Amino acid sequence: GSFTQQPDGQYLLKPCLSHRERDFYLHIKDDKEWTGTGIIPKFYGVELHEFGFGELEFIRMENLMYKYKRPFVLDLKIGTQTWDPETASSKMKKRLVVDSTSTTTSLGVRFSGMERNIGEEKPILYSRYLCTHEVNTRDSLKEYIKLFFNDGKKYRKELVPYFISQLDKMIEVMKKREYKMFSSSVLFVYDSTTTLEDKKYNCKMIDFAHNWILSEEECTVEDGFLFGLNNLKSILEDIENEFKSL
Ligand SMILES: O=P(O)(O)O[C@H]1[C@H](OP(=O)(O)O)[C@@H](OP(=O)(O)O)[C@H](OP(=O)(O)O)[C@@H](OP(=O)(O)O)[C@H]1OP(=O)(O)O
Ligand SMILES: Nc1ncnc2c1ncn2[C@@H]1O[C@H](COP(=O)(O)OP(=O)(O)OP(=O)(O)O)[C@@H](O)[C@H]1O
Ligand SMILES: [Mg+2]
Ligand SMILES: [Mg+2]
Repeated sequence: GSFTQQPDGQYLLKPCLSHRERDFYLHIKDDKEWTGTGIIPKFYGVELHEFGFGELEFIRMENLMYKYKRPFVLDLKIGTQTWDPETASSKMKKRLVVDSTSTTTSLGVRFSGMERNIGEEKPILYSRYLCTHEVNTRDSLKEYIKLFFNDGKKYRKELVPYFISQLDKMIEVMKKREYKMFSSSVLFVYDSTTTLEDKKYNCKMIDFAHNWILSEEECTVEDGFLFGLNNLKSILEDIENEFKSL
């Protein structure tokens, strides 16, 4: 909500509305395990740009859908809760209900919006709010992720291994227990006009406004992040299995 949410320019220049996202990117900046692994957007740096009477800090990162012709986008919110120690009390009844009535508390992952461009664009939009009704079980989440891989003509089964490979790299780094992340997402994207060789597909962790750096501060509550990644990987592996019957 801090910028118009739509992706054929090179960058995203995201405003720093608090310290957390910028501190996270700065903290992982020299760690090849975060920056050489391709699991978060390429981070260009924190920059000041004129704003108001002075300057506002922004994060400059890559636009993951740069030059995508027919973008497919799926945002999956990770964790067994989406509130954190700083969440405003006026938001908490809703946060608790949405967490318990989606797949968040059970799986540590939930559907959080999709866009499919099947030739008749403007594209088909799938509301993030579907998580508490249409996409409120493991089975239905699996179905909606399959729909992500449906380009309007066929299931892009050949892309699924990439996505699992990305989740593995995420799992490997998130076993280290150095950060807790709340309301962060794994963003799946591809251009349906892509071939495997074009590499116009991507799977990245995003949205670090509620990240806690455990070597610098206390965060007692659990995020269930690794649990969610493992469940999501399990769903993708089931999908690989299911796509062989095609
Ligand atoms: O009031 P909250 O419970 O935090 O609800 C918000 C919020 O919507 P409203 O401002 O309309 O209530 C968001 O926008 P901001 O206020 O943070 O700008 C939005 O974030 P996005 O605009 O980035 O989508 C978001 O949705 P989400 O974080 O799920 O994408 C959503 O939370 P809910 O989706 O749970 O209503
Ligand atoms: N690097 C990126 N490349 C392409 N799309 C992105 C990128 N980062 C985010 N997006 C898209 O923009 C949406 C919003 O991004 P994000 O949630 O990071 O920011 P925000 O909603 O403005 O602020 P907050 O961090 O407070 O939620 C995402 O759901 C995703 O669809
Ligand atoms: Mg937001
Ligand atoms: Mg957010």
